[PDB]
Amino acid sequence: GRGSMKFLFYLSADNLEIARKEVLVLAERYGWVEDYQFEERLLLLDYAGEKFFERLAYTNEVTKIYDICSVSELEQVFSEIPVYDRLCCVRVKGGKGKTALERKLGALLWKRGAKVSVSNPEIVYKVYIQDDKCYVGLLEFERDTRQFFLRRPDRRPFLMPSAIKPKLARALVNLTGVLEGETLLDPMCGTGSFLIEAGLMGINPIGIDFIEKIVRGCRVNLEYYGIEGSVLLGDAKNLPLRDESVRGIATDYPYLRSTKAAGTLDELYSKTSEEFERVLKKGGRAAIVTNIDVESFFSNFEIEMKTEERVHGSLTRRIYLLRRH
Ligand SMILES: Nc1ncnc2c1ncn2[C@@H]1O[C@H](C[C@@H](N)CC[C@H](N)C(=O)O)[C@@H](O)[C@H]1O
Repeated sequence: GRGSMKFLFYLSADNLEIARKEVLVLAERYGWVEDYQFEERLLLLDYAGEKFFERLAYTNEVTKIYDICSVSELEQVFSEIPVYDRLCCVRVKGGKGKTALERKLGALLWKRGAKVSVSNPEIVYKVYIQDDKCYVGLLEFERDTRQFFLRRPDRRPFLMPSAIKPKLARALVNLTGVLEGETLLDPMCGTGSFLIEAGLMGINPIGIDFIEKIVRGCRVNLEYYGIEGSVLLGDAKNLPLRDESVRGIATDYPYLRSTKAAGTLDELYSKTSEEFERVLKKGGRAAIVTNIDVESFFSNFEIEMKTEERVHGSLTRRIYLLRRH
């Protein structure tokens, strides 16, 4: 019969629209989504196929669900939950009494002959408590948040102001749904934030930049991370690429620094819109970052998602996921 398994995704509060979309794009590329449901920081997925979890940037934790029950029904599910000869512990998230209930459910498991220690568990039982509903399962993935810190743009040999941060850079590459061995293009690559995240996930990156010094510097950064890719001198308005040659596009557009510069970027948006549609494979995606509303320039695409990230009172990033019809 049914081959899907229930998985819980505990999402980063940073941006729930990016967080939900990321999971859904990758699940649809790696496997088959039977159903999905979202409630605040929780995303429940009935899914089959290849696990894509280690690529996630806006998901904090992924748990394989055994059962969903009430806060009063936790002792019944823990009496039937499968036991393994490997070291385990219980970890509760949300509500109050976390520490006491972990010790309580851990004791119940210890009575059934389970090896339980908090320090170095091999297996972690997770309890997500929300609206008097308990999501019980086994931890599959926990995002190492330090990874993104250690790759911050200021830690790379080549530095430029306002470079996209690795967590957002990885999530945007992920939103294109590009796979290992496929090509991700950043046509205004700069320091290479997007190319680095793509490269590290085994995607073949290609960057284009119209400043030679920046092309050189981006190449240095890719070399620094041991990434094999191509950084070319060129203009995003006139891509040195064939029609339908790339699976995905992830880019940060230039930002208008002043309202006195309104309209200066019109040809850039119109021409890159045309160029992106041309080079993207059929059903291909472009994850783009702007500081202005540009929906109208991309009317030739499907606008799958549009979100905002208010950084400060002067800058609101518009994040779009565009798909070729
Ligand atoms: N038309 C273009 N073709 C290729 N590279 C470009 C073009 N316009 C800008 N760039 C490059 O894009 C990079 C910066 C952009 N990714 C935008 C970053 C940031 N949002 C900013 O406004 O500065 C720089 O390295 C530029 O050289």
